[PDB]
Amino acid sequence: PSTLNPGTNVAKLAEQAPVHWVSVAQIENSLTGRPPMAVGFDIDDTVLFSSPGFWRGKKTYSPDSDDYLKNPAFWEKMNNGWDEFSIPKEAARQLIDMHVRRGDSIYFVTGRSQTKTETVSKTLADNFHIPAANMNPVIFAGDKPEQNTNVQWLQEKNMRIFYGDSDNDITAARDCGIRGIRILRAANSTYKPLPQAGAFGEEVIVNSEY
Amino acid sequence: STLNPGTNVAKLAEQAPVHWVSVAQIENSLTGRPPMAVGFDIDDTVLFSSPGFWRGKKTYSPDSDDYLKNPAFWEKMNNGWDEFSIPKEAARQLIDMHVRRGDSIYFVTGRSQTKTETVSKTLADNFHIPAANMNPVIFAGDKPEQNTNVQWLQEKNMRIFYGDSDNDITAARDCGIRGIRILRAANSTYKPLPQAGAFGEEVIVNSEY
Amino acid sequence: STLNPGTNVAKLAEQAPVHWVSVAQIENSLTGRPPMAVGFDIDDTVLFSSPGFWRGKKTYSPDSDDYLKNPAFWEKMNNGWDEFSIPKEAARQLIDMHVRRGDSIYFVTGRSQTKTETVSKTLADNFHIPAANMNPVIFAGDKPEQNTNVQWLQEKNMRIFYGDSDNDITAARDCGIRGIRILRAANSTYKPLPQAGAFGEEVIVNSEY
Amino acid sequence: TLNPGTNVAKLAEQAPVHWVSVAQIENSLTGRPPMAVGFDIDDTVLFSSPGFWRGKKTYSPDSDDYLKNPAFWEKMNNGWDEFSIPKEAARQLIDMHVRRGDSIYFVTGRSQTKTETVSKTLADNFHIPAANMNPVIFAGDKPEQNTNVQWLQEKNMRIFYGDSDNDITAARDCGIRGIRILRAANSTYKPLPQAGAFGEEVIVNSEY
Ligand SMILES: [Mg+2]
Ligand SMILES: [Mg+2]
Ligand SMILES: [Mg+2]
Ligand SMILES: [Mg+2]
Ligand code: NA
Repeated sequence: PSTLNPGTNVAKLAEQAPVHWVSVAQIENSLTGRPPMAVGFDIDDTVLFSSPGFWRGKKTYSPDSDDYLKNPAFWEKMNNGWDEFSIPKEAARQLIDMHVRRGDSIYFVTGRSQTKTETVSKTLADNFHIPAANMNPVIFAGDKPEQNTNVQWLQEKNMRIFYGDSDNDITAARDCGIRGIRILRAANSTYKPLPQAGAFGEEVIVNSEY
Repeated sequence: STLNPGTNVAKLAEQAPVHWVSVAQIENSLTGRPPMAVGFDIDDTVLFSSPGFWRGKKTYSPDSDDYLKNPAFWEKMNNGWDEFSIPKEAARQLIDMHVRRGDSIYFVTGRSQTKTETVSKTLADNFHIPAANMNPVIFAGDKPEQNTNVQWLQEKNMRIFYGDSDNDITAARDCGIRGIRILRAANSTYKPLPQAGAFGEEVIVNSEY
Repeated sequence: STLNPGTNVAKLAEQAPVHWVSVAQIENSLTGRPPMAVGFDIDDTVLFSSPGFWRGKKTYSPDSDDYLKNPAFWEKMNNGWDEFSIPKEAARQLIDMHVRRGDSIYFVTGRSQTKTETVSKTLADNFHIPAANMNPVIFAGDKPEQNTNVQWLQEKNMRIFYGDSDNDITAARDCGIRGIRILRAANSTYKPLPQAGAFGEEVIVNSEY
Repeated sequence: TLNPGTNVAKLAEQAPVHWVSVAQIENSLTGRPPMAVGFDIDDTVLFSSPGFWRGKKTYSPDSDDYLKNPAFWEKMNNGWDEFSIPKEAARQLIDMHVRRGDSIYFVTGRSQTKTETVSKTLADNFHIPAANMNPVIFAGDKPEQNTNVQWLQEKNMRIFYGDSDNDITAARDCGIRGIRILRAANSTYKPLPQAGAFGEEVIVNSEY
């Protein structure tokens, strides 16, 4: 950082982290023969780049802190319209189409707070063309301290796979003994620092940042 | 078969012949030079504005790019939708560096002009630009009452121009000034992504965010 | 191709779907397991022996690979030219780890068998392998006086096999054991480079040197 | 540390280095009359570590003292390069300069010996025509020799290719163009230098 011309070398250029990368095709192939099942998807930075709404929320309710995340007024705006500014991730499209082909039941489990009304389910169904037969209303698990709110829902809906970008998404899957697969969080996300994908030895989907 | 394409060390270390530069190297290259005029493209250069453009398309032209011609879209985009635009860190670093030098900052955009705009305000607030170095956003185009980006670069005598698109760089070369490329983010809705360095120009590292 | 091809952030971040592992991860996966038999291919796995093959080609077959079938080449290659072979650091780490475990180490090669060989001594000296864990190099082949690689893997009951070639990995698969891939250096003369991970196998990171 | 993981900012992170290709170098010389250019030898045009490795194992297993043993240089300069592997990056550069009609010079820091077959090895491996070939130049700090810098000025070289920092500073001191070649990761000459540490041009994929 304090070096004007750091230069580089071939050992560093070729250096690789010991991560288990997988592709959508590889995941689909690993599911050959398996009958329809319940699968879950994280929302923020997994299927939607929702930073635009979280950014406006921060500037609007807590310019110098994260208190906006605990403000009921922020969640009202976020879950009822701000996802109109959320950009769908290509990696998610491919996964959702793949699961739709298998006839799998799709669930969305988010750490967002639950509000009286929400249009998130609709935005997800419309943007990813999810048939009514595979779609399920979004589950707002919320976020409590010293506890992982995702676990209860993964267990009750008997989800066999869970896609997520955060550590708590992956550890939740591990707690339930199911297959947790990591999605890369975009570099321009406002939710930092970026998590260390593969920090639990889990499978990480290549090029899933967009 | 092609389920596992694998890879090899030659592919892992392969590099494209690009002239990469850092903000600190740019600064160092300007040491001793007096304050000057510098310009910045806006979209995908200093602001990740795809959210607004994405909503604009889904709202006015779901199956095409016609929304880019709809005056109703531009009224919304230049008057508030940038509150949903994410400022780029690379830009922040560049702007702070130019402010320290006392340079005069200009913003040139190909966005359509509207009677009113709050983009200038959003830019000055998000990047904490002093009024001394701030200048109202300039909207360029092919229209009769408006000058092209080239004409604006010459008129203000900009010595450096930052941008993510090929037209941003060629304009700079056509004026004989220094054109520096900014990387466009992979999740931008404006695709395909351009080839940074395709003109042998300098490209700022890790400038995608 | 083109003079100034440039690049984009999607391409810069693109990753192949490969299962990378580190030596530390391999050791951890062996925790608690009693001493066992493991095997290593030789060329481009534990030794960068291209210098000997390069000189062989230049001396006996400048225009082809006919030297690989010349008895005169193998006499020199297995009795001294490996003094010019450079040990790989990835291999040292793997061998040191298996030595700490007390495992028996076997070296399997597809090199033509000669009446005498100094390769075994070269390997033992270079990787400081204790007498109890060292075993004479095994020359595998088609000849009626020798067994294939698969046969040796089974006969010695090797649980793991390290190699840089596709046939090294398929050999491990056929025997139902754990085949682990080592990257072949880009300056090796044995080309083209194989596609590490083409069989979904584990590939050791930074194992090109 | 067992599972360090990674993130996309780290995967796309680039060092601020000025990379160039042989084609871009050729293009920048468009229209220039034939000139003199120079190449370092070890890890620049030849992967000579095999011989240095054997030398080390034979005279200084635990150190680099072999680099000052006369017995080592006699063998290194008269035959061990038969095990030295030509670099493809250098092959392209040399062909490119030969096509332009430029004069090729090879400057090395290896200790000078009575006889040497290195010149022969280079001319044959890279098929350099007599009209462009010149005997290897052994530069040094001894009173009977000239420094690399003096040789660059003497022969009026306009470009110097090398993998080491001193190769680049030598060119800088002469006011000529110094271009960096990447040293192979399996070279025995460690640690690897930081290519670009002088803001100089660095040739892509030049490790092999
Ligand atoms: Mg998330
Ligand atoms: Mg732009
Ligand atoms: Mg091999
Ligand atoms: Mg050198
Ligand atoms: Na989550």
